[PDB]
Amino acid sequence: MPNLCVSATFNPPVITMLGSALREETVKLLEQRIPVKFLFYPNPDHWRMELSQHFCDDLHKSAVFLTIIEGLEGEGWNLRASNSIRDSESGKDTTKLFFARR
Amino acid sequence: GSHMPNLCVSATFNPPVITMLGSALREETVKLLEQRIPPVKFLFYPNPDHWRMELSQHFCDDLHKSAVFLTIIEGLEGEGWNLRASNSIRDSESGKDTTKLFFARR
Amino acid sequence: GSHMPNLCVSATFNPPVITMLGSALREETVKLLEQRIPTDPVKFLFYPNPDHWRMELSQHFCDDLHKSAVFLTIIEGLEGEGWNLRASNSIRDSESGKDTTKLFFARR
Amino acid sequence: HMPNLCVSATFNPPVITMLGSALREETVKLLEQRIPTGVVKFLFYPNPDHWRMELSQHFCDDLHKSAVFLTIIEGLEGEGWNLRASNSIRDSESGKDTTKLFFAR
Ligand SMILES: [Cl-]
Ligand SMILES: [K+]
Ligand SMILES: [Mg+2]
Ligand SMILES: [Mg+2]
Repeated sequence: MPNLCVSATFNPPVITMLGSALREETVKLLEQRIPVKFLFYPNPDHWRMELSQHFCDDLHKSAVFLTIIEGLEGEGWNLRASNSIRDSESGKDTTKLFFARR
Repeated sequence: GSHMPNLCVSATFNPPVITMLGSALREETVKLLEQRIPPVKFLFYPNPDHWRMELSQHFCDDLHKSAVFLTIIEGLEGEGWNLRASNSIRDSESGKDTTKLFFARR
Repeated sequence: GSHMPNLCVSATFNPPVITMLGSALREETVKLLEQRIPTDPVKFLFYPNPDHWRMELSQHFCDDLHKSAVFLTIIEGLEGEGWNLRASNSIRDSESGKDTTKLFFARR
Repeated sequence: HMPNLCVSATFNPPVITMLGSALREETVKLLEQRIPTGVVKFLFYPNPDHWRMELSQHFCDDLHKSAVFLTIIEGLEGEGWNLRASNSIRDSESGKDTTKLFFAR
């Protein structure tokens, strides 16, 4: 029952990926397309990419989400849902994207 | 259907409070999720009929919230419940966030 | 083809106000939701420009659990009427203290 | 296999942006006519290539935001772009709310 969660918080950009069936080959493709590597950590198993020097405005956030969706679509992961919040105290926004296999 | 069968899972943090609503939700599916999420139980309340679990002691950071959502979605997928939509808000006054997950049969 | 129209249902709390937009929404569907949502009964009223139906639940406050129940009953009721849930989003307004959720539906 | 599309709407005042590598100008012009009608031009900018409309100097209330979303979704569906997901946030300091709609062929 393979699902994937991608979470993106801004700014600066921090992208997390969770899903037991996620391949390192897929992580590498997103590394290359999100225009600086994803580092793996266990418990829970996940990939993290932080771009500490970068600032993404609203349009660039839209662009990051498209590259993630498109990259994952080519690798057999289908977008099923998204949600987002903003934290007034930190000034950060966090978006989650949820994917499933076909 | 009576009301064609859908499910709503809502999760508020922190501390974690998980609620599960849906006419066709069986107690056996609630018991499977009880095991995956973590020895805390869902309690049943009526009107609206639903199951509530509170992890009074626990604190979930963003990564662990993502993990909770993923475990809920994967456990429900195996039970025949497909994720259709999600939404979320944060309350600045309380510092709590609430995410809702909507599921339908396959 | 064009294809079929879409539906947007929005709900703001509190107090609970439900609005429904969509050219192809039939009165029979509104009437079914009138009966399902509260569970003198409250009604949807029609207003033009933009054309929509509006219901307020009678001065209530709906806790987070009751908000989940309203959304489920809307989705379930519309699914039986041939409207399929495609997307949802929500925001909270810190200054009014109100939260708004949108549900978007397409024909099957 | 195909590029996806993101339409973002921020209020107020209402500003609509469209981002998608495969978006045709006829689609943009169709929305250009449908949006003010449901409630002036989309202008092209680079880096990344996108389309931007300042729909009005007048403020949209919640009902008119609903109506903008619906007219966008309906117009894009007729052009072969299917709604897959949405998300939204509100910024308390700026007082602006931003909604993103994601579409696929
Ligand atoms: Cl959302
Ligand atoms: K969806
Ligand atoms: Mg959503
Ligand atoms: Mg939100």
